[PDB]
Amino acid sequence: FAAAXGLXAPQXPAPF
Repeated sequence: FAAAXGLXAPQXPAPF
């Protein structure tokens, strides 16, 4: 899960 969180996180802006 740690890896999952870390790799996803920088893409949270993609619709904003």
